[PDB]
Amino acid sequence: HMGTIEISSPSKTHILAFPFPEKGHINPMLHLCNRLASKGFRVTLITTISTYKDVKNKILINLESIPDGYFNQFKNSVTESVAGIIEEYKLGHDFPPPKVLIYDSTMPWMLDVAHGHGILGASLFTQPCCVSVVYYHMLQGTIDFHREQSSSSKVLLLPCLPPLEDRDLPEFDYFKEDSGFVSNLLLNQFLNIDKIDYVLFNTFEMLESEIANWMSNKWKILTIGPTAPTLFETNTEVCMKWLDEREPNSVIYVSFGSIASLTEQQMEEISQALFTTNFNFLWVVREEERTKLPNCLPSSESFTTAAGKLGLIINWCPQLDVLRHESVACFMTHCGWNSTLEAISSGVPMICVPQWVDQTTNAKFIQDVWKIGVRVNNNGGLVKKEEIERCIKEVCESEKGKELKRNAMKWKDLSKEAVSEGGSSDTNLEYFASTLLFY
Ligand SMILES: C[C@]12CC[C@H](O)C[C@H]1CC[C@@H]1[C@@H]2CC[C@]2(C)[C@@H](c3ccc(=O)oc3)C[C@H]3O[C@]132
Ligand SMILES: O=c1ccn([C@@H]2O[C@H](COP(=O)(O)OP(=O)(O)O)[C@@H](O)[C@H]2O)c(=O)[nH]1
Repeated sequence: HMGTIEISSPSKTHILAFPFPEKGHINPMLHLCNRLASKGFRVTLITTISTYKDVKNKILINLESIPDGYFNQFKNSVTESVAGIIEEYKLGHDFPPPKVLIYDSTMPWMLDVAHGHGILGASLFTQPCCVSVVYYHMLQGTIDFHREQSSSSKVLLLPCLPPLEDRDLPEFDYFKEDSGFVSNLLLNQFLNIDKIDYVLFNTFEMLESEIANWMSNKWKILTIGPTAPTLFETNTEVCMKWLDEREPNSVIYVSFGSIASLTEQQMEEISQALFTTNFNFLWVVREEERTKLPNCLPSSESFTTAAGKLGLIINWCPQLDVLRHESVACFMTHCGWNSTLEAISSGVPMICVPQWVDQTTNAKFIQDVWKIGVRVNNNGGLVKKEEIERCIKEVCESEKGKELKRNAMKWKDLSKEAVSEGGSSDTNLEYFASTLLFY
């Protein structure tokens, strides 16, 4: 016998990944890249020059930099730079040519860049299935989503979703004159959905069974989350030492994510609740937000509270390590999807303080569907300290809070099952990996 065998393996398959330059898009892409590199794939991650440093410190993965109302031009710039990176890799020798580009779902034009260069495109959605179908329905323009909520109250019924009140819909009016643009960006994720080679969602099937099945019947979506493990952030040693020295189940973790900015009055209400509650607290107040703290209050600051507890204000923390720490009682969150799913994967019940876009819908599901949190009552009204304290008491000091915690521990076990061998998310990711190898 005489002939040649050709082997298609992860080690000689080159995966390109390109997140939108924002931490709630960068981070789940990174986690996915680590998982794919673990399977042996060659993974090159592309990111803008102004996020290269953060991505560089947080992480084996090859890293490439490109350059950065400025969105309309952002599309034009990264279309060109990523296309060039694809062609240069098509001609090199120290790497396999790219087989697939994993791109952020909010950049659907990258599908044309991939297909126009002869490679496959995988769209990574960074928000849950449930709010994403809301975007799809807004795009279809059949049902009327306009809200002059001063005139009456509406409740919207969509297939395979619970009834949504007005305050449960994605929040766009916060952006005022920019609401149309932000709206457009989320809706346009679905413009070319029938042409995407792989539709990836950072969620797990048991979490969103009804709507995921609905989507699975229209499109061939792959639920592959949580992508985070069951990434080196700044202040890791400082935060872990402080938490290590606290009592079990005693710390309220507070963070509003990477971009939300609260008013000075809102900061004062949160501050007065945290300084008077019967719990320790770790509160992330980003450097550029520190000036909105009450004047009566710099990498970090330590406090003894009016209730005799301890507080730490810090400009950033390793959130996943924080959420998995035994000292943490609950998570006061803006309900960004990464924060929500990270808390689910850690068993931490939540106090929901949503600010805009998908955070309002996420809080609806957190409180009423998954039943692992309580949502505060004001979408732009001030949340007063008395209301915050009410939610702390319900979550951390009530029999209802014990049930919320039991619920979160149940969902934590299911998220671990989903990404373990035989789990739905492990199967879907291996479907991605295996079929990329196909002849
Ligand atoms: C997150 C996102 C909406 C959700 C979805 O994934 C798409 C995201 C796109 C980028 C995001 C956008 C809305 C918030 C922004 C940070 C906004 C901004 C910039 C500077 C500032 O000072 O204030 C606000 C303008 C735009 O850069 C934003
Ligand atoms: O002190 C912090 C605060 C946030 N995060 C991370 O930053 C992401 C926040 O994204 P999310 O979807 O929750 O909200 P966004 O910032 O996009 O509004 C998550 O991966 C968090 O783990 C963090 O590592 N440290």
